[PDB]
Amino acid sequence: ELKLSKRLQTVAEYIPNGAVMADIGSDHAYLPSYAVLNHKASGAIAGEITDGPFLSAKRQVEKSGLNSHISVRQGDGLEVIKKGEADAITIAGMGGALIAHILEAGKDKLTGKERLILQPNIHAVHIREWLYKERYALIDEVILEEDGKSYEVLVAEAGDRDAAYDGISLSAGMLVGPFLAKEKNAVFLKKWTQELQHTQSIYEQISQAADTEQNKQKLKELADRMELLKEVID
Ligand code: NI
Repeated sequence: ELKLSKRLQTVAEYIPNGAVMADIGSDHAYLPSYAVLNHKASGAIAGEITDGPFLSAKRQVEKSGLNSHISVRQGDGLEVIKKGEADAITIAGMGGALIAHILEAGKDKLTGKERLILQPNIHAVHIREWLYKERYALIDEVILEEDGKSYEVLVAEAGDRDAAYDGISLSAGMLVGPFLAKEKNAVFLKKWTQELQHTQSIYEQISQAADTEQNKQKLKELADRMELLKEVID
């Protein structure tokens, strides 16, 4: 039927069976269509913010004759869902900052029991910080690459926020991923090894620059980051 990318395929696998899912900023409503068609989800909501992506999602769902189980809605983030409407929420193809913003702006729509499957393009840390604060528990993480690009997928549900971080510092865990850190797969090492190298270059770059209170502060943070990364790729 519909084919999904490795990235969204990964996301779909965490959808609880018979779950009603809400895909925020749904890409053509493919993921939700795919989930409902494969009976992974019982029903779904596909949220779009702009007119274009909205009409096109509505048309695909209509074209696919999935209007009966899929509701394409227009709105900002979780603005499209009603409290206790969905059992799983997927937010992918966005930056960690946005995802965290979406979650925070619409946490009124959350009961807390909904399973969150978040796929940040970058700065997954913003999501972990938000999750820890709203006490959620990370139940799993995956990091893979597709078409020469690495992508992370975070899965969370109500639970004990510290559990997943047992054995690792919140500081590091939140940045690289507690589960990811334990796994230490090729994609993970490559991503963070490069990040560290990039951090060192800025450190040495700022090092040669002026000796100002500002640059020394900027260096302190780079150092903290470097040591942090060093501890995760040992
Ligand atoms: Ni960020």
